[PDB]
Amino acid sequence: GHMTTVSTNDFDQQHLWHPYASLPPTYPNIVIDRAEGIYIVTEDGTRLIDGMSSWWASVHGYNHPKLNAAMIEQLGKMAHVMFGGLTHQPAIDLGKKLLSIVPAGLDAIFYADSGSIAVEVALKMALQYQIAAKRPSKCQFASTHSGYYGDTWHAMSVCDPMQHFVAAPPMGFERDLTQSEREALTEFFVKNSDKLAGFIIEPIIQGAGGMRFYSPQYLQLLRKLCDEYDVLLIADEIATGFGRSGKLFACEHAAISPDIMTIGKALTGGYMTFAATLSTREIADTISQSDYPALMHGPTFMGNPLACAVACASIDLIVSYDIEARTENMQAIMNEQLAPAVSLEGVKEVRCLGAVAVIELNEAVDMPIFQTLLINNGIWVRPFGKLVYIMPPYVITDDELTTLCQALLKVVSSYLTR
Amino acid sequence: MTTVSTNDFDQQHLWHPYASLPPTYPNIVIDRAEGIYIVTEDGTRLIDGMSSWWASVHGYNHPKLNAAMIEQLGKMAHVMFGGLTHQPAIDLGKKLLSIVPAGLDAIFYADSGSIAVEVALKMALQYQIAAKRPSKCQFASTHSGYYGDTWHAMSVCDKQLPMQHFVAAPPMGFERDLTQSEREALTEFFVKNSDKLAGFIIEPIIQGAGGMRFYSPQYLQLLRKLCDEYDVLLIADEIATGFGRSGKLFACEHAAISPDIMTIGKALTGGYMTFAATLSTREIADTISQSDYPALMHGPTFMGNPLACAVACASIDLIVSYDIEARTENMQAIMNEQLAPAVSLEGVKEVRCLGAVAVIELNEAVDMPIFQTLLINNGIWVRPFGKLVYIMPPYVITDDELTTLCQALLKVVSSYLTRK
Ligand SMILES: *Cc1c(COP(=O)(O)O)cnc(C)c1O
Ligand SMILES: *Cc1c(COP(=O)(O)O)cnc(C)c1O
Repeated sequence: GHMTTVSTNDFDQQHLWHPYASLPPTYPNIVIDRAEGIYIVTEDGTRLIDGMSSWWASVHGYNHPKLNAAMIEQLGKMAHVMFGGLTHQPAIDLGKKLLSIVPAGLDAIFYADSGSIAVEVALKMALQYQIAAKRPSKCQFASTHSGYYGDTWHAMSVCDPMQHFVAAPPMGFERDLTQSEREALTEFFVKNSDKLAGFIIEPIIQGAGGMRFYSPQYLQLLRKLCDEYDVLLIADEIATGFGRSGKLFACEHAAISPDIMTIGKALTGGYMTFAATLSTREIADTISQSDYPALMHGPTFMGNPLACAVACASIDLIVSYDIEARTENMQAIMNEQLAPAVSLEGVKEVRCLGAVAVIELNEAVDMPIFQTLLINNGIWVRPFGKLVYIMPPYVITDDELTTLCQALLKVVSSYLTR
Repeated sequence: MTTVSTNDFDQQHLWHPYASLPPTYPNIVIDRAEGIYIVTEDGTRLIDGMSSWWASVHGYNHPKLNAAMIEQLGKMAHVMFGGLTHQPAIDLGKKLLSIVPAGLDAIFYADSGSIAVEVALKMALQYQIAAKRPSKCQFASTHSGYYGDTWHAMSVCDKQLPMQHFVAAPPMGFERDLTQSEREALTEFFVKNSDKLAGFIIEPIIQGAGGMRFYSPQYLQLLRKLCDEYDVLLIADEIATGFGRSGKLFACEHAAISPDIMTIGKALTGGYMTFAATLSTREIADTISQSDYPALMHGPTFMGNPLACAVACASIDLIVSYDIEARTENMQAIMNEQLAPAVSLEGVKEVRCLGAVAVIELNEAVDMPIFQTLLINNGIWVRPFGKLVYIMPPYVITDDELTTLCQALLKVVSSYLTRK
């Protein structure tokens, strides 16, 4: 029985763009002062459980002592040094850690400033590879109809220049493919493979594209087709990587390895922008031994040592958790607590996988109404379209997670009153 | 005799910028940095003449940058910018609007310079669509520019990569007057093409990665007038020039013009971390915002990162505390005096200095393996490209440090040319 009204920072409101709002926005942004654990804290002292982990990334929560200490240790040596002609121990130590954990066969690492740049580099690698392999007709990309891979211009092109699309994979993590579905994908490759440098996909969970979960069988078939038809499989694990689907990398659900993989977000525990593009040795060698041996990208802050150092700490934490058990427990609690939402007339369905839960509504969320329910219930959630979803941090306790899910179910129920 | 540290894991597994894997020459392992120096794993200090690619303008391990980082870490390294804001974003924004060219009023924080450029181009396209000039859907630049390595930025850099429009590289020389023929050609380009152009993008005064070229403020003044008269947005990429590099805080100041859109980065954070911003006029922000597509269609996950904002506040406060014009005029004077004798060397074409940039342009491309073997023993780190041996030292460098750097550089260049 409440509505909470936040106070507008006039400077923000007039002068600063934010990702999904006009300038000025119709409704002001909430000023956050600090954060700790699973909580963000408003300028007035109100603590809110961040159910979003700051868009998938803050998987250890906020103000983590180990992450902070790792950042500070590196700071005392150097925040940054250029990577042209120079290297450093954080880059080396991170690289060794990554090669020890990522899907087998990935052997070369291109550090990037952001996920979208990692994707741009993945696409460039694939193009240069095919040119080096003397298959210059293989100059386009394919994806499924429901994907998302970043907001830079090349990434935009395979998000739902011209590219090629197949059906969105069928919804349902436990659903078996049909013969018709298998044949259609196969037919797509028979028809188009000579034009395709690569097929790019988010493995298992398609995020910004609709929070869709699909079968590992789809990925298994895709891997086999890419093998037989000489198309590189590019797995965008920027959102899924480091545990989110219930395995360390979502590719593991299918027990496949991609030719190229992008990672980011949870890589640094959400502390700072950073990403990487990994490839096989075959790709790195083929390019490197070609007429164009240099990979034609190089961000100014490539390899940033501070990002590398926090990433080492973040990976060590993930490995320490028993990430499969942790996320299995998260899934079980979110499913139990949120399943009763289906009782509500304006709810379509509820679906949980690993450390992701989605309450899909029948109609688009009216954001101000929903949010004016947020503060009074002690939580922060950011819907998109018809989706009210959470991606909580792996450090969340059972009691904290229960509090978050009970609060969310109260918010959704109260919202569906208006 | 110096033995530097190298690393077999790096050599086999880590890509470096625009490099093969493995590279033909190994990377030097850096352990730490302090002041103007980088320090190898074996303890060898090298003056970094590059400021880590234009950005480390206060040097390394600066106590005020470090303090800003530590202070923000105690509060939060990061929080999402969707529906939320924070004081570092606000305070940085206020600082920026106080110093940037007049008319810039709206700020889009970005993860990197390349993304800032991508966002600038998108703003310009959305603006023309909102203004009901949807034919204005292409971009122009000069030959010899550089604006980042992402796919849209690549297209304005000198079927699947989109076509754009180019004019001649501006004439070399900061003090050079334009000719009537040069004025007419540029004008003719606008008469011909302006109905197709959403914007004209350029690095003001100094064109960096494209050739370390200096050109006249008269050129930028003419371009601003043409863009005004022909309804083409002027996009000034100040990612490298911003915060003092050309001898003014922003290189646009040489021409006493303001762009419609400006990108900044690099020195913005004192080179501590990747971060950038795209600024526009109110007219652009409003016109989009009041259109059928009111939302600017970009949003990196780490947009507005508070840690980056907090170190950028500290970096700007430092720049404002310097007399940036006097500091860079003194740097120019020293670099010119110390490096001018290079022109007497067979295989040097010319030497040019402007503000805190010095370029020794050679007749032939630098043979990098040879060049590398002279660095360590002379106590400096410089990274040539093409035919160019250039430095962009930090604003904190002392007269004696800068003298040491330039005398060492002249010794390296001289020994390189006779070996080549
Ligand atoms: C977030 C995301 C990206 C983009 O990373 P940014 O850091 O926003 O540039 C790319 N791909 C996927 C799957 C992501 O979730
Ligand atoms: C460095 C630079 C960029 C690119 O910034 P990144 O951080 O490498 O993406 C864009 N424009 C200019 C003028 C620059 O110097």
